[PDB]
Parts: sequence; C-alpha cells; structure tokens
Amino acid sequence: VVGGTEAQRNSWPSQISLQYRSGSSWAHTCGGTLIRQNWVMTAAHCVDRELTFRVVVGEHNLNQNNGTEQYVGVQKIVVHPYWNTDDVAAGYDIALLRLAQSVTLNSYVQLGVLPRAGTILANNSPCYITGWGLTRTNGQLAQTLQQAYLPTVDYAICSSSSYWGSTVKNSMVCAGGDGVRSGCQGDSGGPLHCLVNGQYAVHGVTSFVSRLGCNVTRKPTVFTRVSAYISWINNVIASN
Ligand SMILES: CC(C)[C@H](NC(=O)C(F)(F)F)C(=O)N[C@@H](C)C(=O)Nc1ccc(C(F)(F)F)cc1
Ligand SMILES: [Ca+2]
Repeated sequence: VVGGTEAQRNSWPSQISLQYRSGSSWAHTCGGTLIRQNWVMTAAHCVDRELTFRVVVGEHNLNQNNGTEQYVGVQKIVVHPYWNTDDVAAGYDIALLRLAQSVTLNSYVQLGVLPRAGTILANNSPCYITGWGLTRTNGQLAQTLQQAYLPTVDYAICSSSSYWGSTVKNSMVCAGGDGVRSGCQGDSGGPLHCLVNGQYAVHGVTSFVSRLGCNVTRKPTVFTRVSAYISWINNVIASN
C-alpha cells in the first residue's frame, strides 16, 4: 500500500498472507481473505506459477513472530474457468484455495463477510485496502500490515477516457486514484473492505494497478468485484 499507515493487530482478522517457497524459506507473494475455515479467496494471477504455497493467518509483522500466526498448506487451487493469464483486463481474476486443515478462529483469525450478489456501491463509498505489498512504486514490501482509506470510483467514472477507459469492466471495482494512496505489487489478491450497514465486508480482491506505477492520478486500483462472483464461490465450496 502506497500512502498507507500501519494497522492495529486484530484490526482486519480475515487478511491472510499468501506465501511461496524459496529454498527452505518462504516469501510473501500476495494477500487473500479467509472465507471459510478451510478456504481463502485470492486473485487468480497469484497462483499462475506452479509454486508451493502456504497460507498464514493471524499475521501482522512478516519478519517477526507475533505469537498469533497459524501456518497451513494449500491443498487445492480452483481458479475461475474463464481466467486468462495473458489478459487481466478481461476480468475473472479470482481463485479459491482449499487449505490442508481448518484454521482455528480466535480474535486474530476471523472469516471475511462477503457482499450479497449484484451489490454495487455508490461512488465515493468508504473502503479500506489492506496489505503487505510495496510502500512506494518499485519500493519494498511492508513488514507490518498497512492500510489506506481508498474510496470507490464507480464504474461510469472509472471507465471514462481520463481514467481507465475500456480496460475496466463492470465485473470490477475501482478505488483510489488520487495520486497519493494505492495498492501496489504484493497487495494483489488482498481485500477491499467496505462498510455497508455497519459491517465491513469484502467487496474487492486486488487485481491491478497502472503500468506507470502504483499511486497514479486517475488510475485508481482495480479490484475484482466479489459480488459478481458469489454464486461461483458458493458453487465451488459445495463441490469440494
Ligand atoms: C496485475 C498484477 C500482475 C499487478 N498487480 C498489482 O500490482 C496489484 F497489487 F495492484 F494488484 C500489476 O498491476 N502490475 C502492473 C505493473 C501491471 O503489469 N499493470 C498492468 C495494468 C494493466 C494491464 C492491461 F492493460 F493489459 F490490462 C497490464 C498490466
Ligand atoms: Ca510474523
């Protein structure tokens, strides 16, 4: 997150760290939202290489034991059948990961509240992006969880000339674009939490930023609109 601030420890307890293996060690590659005690929602582009992944729940500082972390293997990845690696701008950037075991819930590990199908937020709706990705364009990973208030830019403004144009589809949520705050690499697959009737629910799965850098004026961060995928989500958990 560029222009963010650090988060409280138990602030966003459905945030996870999606890590892959490097040698004996593990590196954070993406975020994700715990949706079931054995299922994580993340972006499909995060599991496009055939890596060994793991999930870390209850995480706050990546480089230091917090006393709160649970670490579980990824047993099965079900990415969206229409996802195409060569074209994020087509949309469908979503994947579900079956964990090897059920994580234990406590005040650090909670399930993410998903929106109702079809739900579209109004322009300038209050949302927060969370993640351990780059703090500057071409910078480095945050070691503690960061957060920025990232208000939505609705579809009509996001797909106008001046912003993302045709690159953004209606199955996507835009948020930010002020030139100060954004999501950035390593935040991919993470949540956009938006307050809806006194409940923060996960309306976005971070998908992409501009090629000229993370915090770019009028290129808001682009998220997969979770509410366009509620039936496929539900139909995958009932299958597996
Ligand atoms: C999509 C992810 C690999 C990568 N995502 C992120 O950085 C994220 F964290 F914001 F989600 C990304 O946007 N990286 C930038 C550097 C990039 O490649 N952006 C990009 C934007 C649009 C398009 C296009 F037009 F094809 F859709 C292609 C690449
Ligand atoms: Ca830690």
